Amino acid sequence: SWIERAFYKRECVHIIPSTKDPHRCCCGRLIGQHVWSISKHTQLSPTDAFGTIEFQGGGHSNKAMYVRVSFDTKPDLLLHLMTKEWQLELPKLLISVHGGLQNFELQPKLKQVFGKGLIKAAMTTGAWIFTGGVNTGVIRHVGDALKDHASKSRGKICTIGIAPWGIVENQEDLIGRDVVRPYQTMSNPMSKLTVLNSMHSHFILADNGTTGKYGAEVKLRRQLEKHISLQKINTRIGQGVPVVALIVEGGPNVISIVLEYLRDTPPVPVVVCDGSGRASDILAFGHKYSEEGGLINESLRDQLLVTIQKTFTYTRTQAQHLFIILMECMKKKELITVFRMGSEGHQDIDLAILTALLKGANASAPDQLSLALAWNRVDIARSQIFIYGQQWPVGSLEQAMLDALVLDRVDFVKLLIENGVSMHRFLTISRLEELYNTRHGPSNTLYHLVRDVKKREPPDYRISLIDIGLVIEYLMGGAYRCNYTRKRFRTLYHNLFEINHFPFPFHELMVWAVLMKRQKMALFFWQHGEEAMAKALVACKLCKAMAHEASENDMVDDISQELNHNSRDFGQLAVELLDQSYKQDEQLAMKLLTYELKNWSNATCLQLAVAAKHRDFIAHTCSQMLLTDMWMGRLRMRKNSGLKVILGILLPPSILSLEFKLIPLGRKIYEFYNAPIVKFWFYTLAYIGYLMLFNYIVLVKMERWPSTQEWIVISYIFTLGIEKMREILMSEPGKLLQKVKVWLQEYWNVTDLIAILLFSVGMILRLQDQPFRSDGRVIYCVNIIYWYIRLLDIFGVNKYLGPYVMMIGKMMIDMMYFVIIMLVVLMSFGVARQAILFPNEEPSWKLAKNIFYMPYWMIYGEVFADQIDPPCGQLPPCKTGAWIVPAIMACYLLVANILLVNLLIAVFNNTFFEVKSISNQVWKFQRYQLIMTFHERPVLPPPLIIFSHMTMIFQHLCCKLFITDDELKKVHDFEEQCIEEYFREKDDRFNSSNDERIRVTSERVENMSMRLEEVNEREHSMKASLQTVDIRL
Amino acid sequence: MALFFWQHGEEAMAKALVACKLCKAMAHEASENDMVDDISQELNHNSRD
Repeated sequence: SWIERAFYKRECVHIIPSTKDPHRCCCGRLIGQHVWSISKHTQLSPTDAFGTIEFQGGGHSNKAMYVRVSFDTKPDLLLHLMTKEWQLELPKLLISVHGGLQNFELQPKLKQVFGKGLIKAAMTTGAWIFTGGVNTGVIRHVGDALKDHASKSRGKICTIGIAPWGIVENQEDLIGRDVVRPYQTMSNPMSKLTVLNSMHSHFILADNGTTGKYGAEVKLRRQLEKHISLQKINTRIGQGVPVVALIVEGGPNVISIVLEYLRDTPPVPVVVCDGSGRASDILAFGHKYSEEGGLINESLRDQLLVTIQKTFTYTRTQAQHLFIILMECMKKKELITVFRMGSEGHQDIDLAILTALLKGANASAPDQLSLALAWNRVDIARSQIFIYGQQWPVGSLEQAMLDALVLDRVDFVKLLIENGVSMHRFLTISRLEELYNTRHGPSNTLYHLVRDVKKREPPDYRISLIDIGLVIEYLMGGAYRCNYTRKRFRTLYHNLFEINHFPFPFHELMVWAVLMKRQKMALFFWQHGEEAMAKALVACKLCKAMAHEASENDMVDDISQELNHNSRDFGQLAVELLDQSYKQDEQLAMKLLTYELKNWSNATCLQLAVAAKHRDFIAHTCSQMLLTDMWMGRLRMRKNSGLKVILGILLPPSILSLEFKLIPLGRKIYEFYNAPIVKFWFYTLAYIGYLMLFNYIVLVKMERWPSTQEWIVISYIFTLGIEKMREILMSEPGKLLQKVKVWLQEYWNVTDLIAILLFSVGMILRLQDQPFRSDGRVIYCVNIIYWYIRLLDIFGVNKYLGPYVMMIGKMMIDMMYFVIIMLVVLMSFGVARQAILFPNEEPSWKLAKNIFYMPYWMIYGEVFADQIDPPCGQLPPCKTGAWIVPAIMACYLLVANILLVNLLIAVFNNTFFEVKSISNQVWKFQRYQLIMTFHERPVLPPPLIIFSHMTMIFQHLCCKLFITDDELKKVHDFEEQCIEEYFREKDDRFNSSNDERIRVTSERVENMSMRLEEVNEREHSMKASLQTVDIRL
Repeated sequence: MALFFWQHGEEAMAKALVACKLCKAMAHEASENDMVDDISQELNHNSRD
């Protein structure tokens, strides 16, 4: 309704001047078909021809918006139609194609090059194509080109054509108000009226009142092209949209249109094509034979006049007037860019048209770069924006590098580093403060990440890097304490906002990449800068934490799967870099696996890898022989294990017969029981010593005063009680409730504390006699059940016991579900038996025992044969319908023992296959989890860990390899070989991959047929030319 | 070079079997040594080839 109330129209009400034909009026319509003011007397009224048009026929079905407006309407009102009602964004380029209204045919290779040129130009910048509207001539070649676009490319070209309303066939077919009107793409050859072009998107059909005559659209199109060029482009750097005028052939008028474009403020560059003929070919011949612009000699002025008088069929004074207009155009020779078929004329339409916009704008290089970044057309800008030996005005590539990061310009960053914009000098503190708050590019939920950490600690919140340091440490967690939250930068933030320069810029740039989820750029930030194994492990780990936040914020479930892609990238990549490092220098690769990442909060990378929970990295071989270095400790030893260690523990002089890798002999014993193998077995024998005592004290009598047997059992529970609580109070965080939380994720730790306190509950009841001693002995017999099962943990270490311990764990969840269905069937026959065998029963709790009594162990192979069918009758009376209870037994034991228990056999059998595939690897993952914690375990025995408490307190009251920088320097040197060695073999296996070899061959053999099609035709003409002069000779 | 020398000369069935046996002997011999296990892998690879 807004279109009818804002746009106007005009209709022919007039005095009917016959002129030539009595029916044909001044407007050309029929004399009875009626219903500027000079001779047409036209009246203004609201429109009734606008909406959508459904194009019926002509191959592909497409819909084009349309409107009929007056030719005298303001271009700002038409501009607001496109941007608001038609939902069209402001274009980054305007292309205005002009040419002959007559139909013509060009060369086939010319039409293919010009066709694929205009499509590809309209995709990369998203330009607007301005045509003549109707399906005639050059516009017909445009709609044939977008016919090829609709057959092979995803895009939708904004191809807004402007035609007179009076010339289109079937005007009554196109009458409506926001109504879809079908259109016929058939054109009658007898009718002089022509249909619209089939491949168009919008129409600005302009009515001057007349029908069948042109000129109703040129002034309105010109003013709208001027009005769009006054609009500033979104780069906001001091420039409008660029406008280019593409010319194919054309007639007498297109030379004047060229003149209006060149003699305009601001000037509009023009691009002309060769081979079509007529006015484009006289422009090309004039341009090549021009010398110094308007300085044209006398032989070539006459040659221009005779070709005008021949091709355009004009007189002598008409050719001379046209040559004056050409001379006025050629004074501004620099704006014309001539495309020539073949030769050195850029071999492409789009290299001609776009660099015509560079020198046609003639702006400052900062202004020019913002256009190139707006198109993401980096191929041309490599040769244009910074061309070879081109000067550049200072102080803008740093702001343009900021624009490159926010708009995902991974390719333009490579050109800024091609100049060498110092990525550290760029990255001041306030530069990075600015980079985080900007909401350009894609969606990134760091506004939500800062939102939910202020709950635990404005729409344009000035997000500090102090705030970033906080947002990191939640998602990274642990003892990672970010270098932002150092007191150095906290003091250097409020008092200050090259000492504001970050020392290792790509490190924090990876952070700012992966928080913003631009993986394409994350990979680049990783590529450059060192500590790359660190950077990858940090990358995948954080990514999984972001996938956790996708679930916690209830973000879109898609977001989880890109981060599942990304952790499988960063994870696999980390294994690839490690594996390559193991293929060069195995020992120095281990040196890379040990050094503390002081930049990354003083933390070992292998510590970060278990925190990454990434199975495959630890599972790689170089990680495992690094773990056996810890496990074996300071002990040479060999393949033999177990036995020899027990020899050192039991027999004291065996240490002198154990190979190591009187103060040195004191140092031998000093760290012999600091070996984590030795602390393993010697904890094991002390724990078997616990069970061996604790079976005794429950099986034999227990008098009132506890014996020496029980005192040692109580001492062992106290020592493992208070040494576990040393581990909690020194377990990473400072918050006391948080250290309780840290100890709580360890599942075996939780059940241990339960049994320590449960035995201590029965300890007090046991000091007193009955009725307290009565349950004091019983509850100990429940504790003995636990410590038998706790010994399963000690089994876990072994190569072959490692699978079994956790495998029964995953089969326990499958065990749970079987218990419900077995319970139902059990309870089913359970009450069916007691409702019939004993019909007369008082309400007692002993009844519920009898439900679960006989059928439960009857599933395990004992049918209670005495009670299958109790002989009665001939004996107390047979309970009525006891001829049913043996029958229920049959259905019970058949459906349960032969179906249900047999079900728990197959669901066990094949899930065993997936879980055995992980149990090799997850065992190796759990290795570092326990090996390091034996080194952090009590030094002496647990009973002498009371002596250990003593030593600890004495030292207290009285009071990674630690490598240096130049050692570390060649450690990083070892890394940038290996990062080049990954990215050599990735495009190696991309080239040698069999499919790719097929891929390249088809494109190469594509070009074979094309230029051999040349060679046969050119040897055809060479053959005929040879024979022609052979007769002459 | 062992493949090259095995190519020439006679008694090649014999030399192939003896080559497999010496590679297995070095496989358990470096299982006793346990200095580089990548060559127990690739001496098992030499024996299997």
